[PDB]
Amino acid sequence: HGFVQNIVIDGKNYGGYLVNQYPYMSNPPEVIAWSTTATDLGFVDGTGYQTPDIICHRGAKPGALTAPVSPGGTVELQWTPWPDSHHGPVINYLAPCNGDCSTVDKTQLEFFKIAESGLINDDNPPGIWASDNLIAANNSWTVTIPTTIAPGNYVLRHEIIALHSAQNQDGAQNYPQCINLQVTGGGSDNPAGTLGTALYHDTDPGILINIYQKLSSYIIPGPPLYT
Ligand SMILES: *[C@@H]1O[C@H](CO)[C@@H](O)[C@H](O)[C@H]1NC(C)=O
Ligand SMILES: [Cu+2]
Repeated sequence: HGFVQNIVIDGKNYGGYLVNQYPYMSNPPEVIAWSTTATDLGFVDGTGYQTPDIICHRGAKPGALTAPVSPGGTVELQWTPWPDSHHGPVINYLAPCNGDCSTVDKTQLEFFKIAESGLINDDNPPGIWASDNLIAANNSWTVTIPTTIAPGNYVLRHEIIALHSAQNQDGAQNYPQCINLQVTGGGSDNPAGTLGTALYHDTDPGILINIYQKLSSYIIPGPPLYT
């Protein structure tokens, strides 16, 4: 359980969607982060993978603001303290807005995977995962925006999937957090994109899985990494 509290880009903080404050406020502030109704700081499980909730989390609506990123620049997402128990991958996707991200229909967004990190080491099951790298980095994740994609406005869909309950059907916990970016530079790729509702299925091999046993491999869920 947790959420993104802050985003660091080009030497300043863009405050996150503080899901334990702003939903209680009813004239809340404009941010680059999408609003959600996930006030339990919880997740979308496999029962919601083919619902709109999977795209940018429960009840999500676009952020009003968009942050510019330098070419091949970094976006650092800072989480609330991530529990060690919530082992799993950290996955990052972009979807083009083809216009102002604040007015996009989230149900039409077509994501391409720009980064993935999974099972890092399994010397002591359940092992050390991307989520443990995030904890070791004091609960932050650095995303590098590719230089090879067409610049424009994009949604960054940044996600932890916790697998501590994933041996049961619909036990995997997805924590997607979306922010609006203005990608800059000289690139031209328009990568093949996947609808939010086709990212994950509740029987995927990296989703329905017992992490407590020795694992020989881990198949990071979602569509193929773009390079
Ligand atoms: C996180 O930062 C705090 C001090 O701000 C430190 O006490 C903690 O040990 C840090 N680093 C890691 C790897 O957890
Ligand atoms: Cu939790």
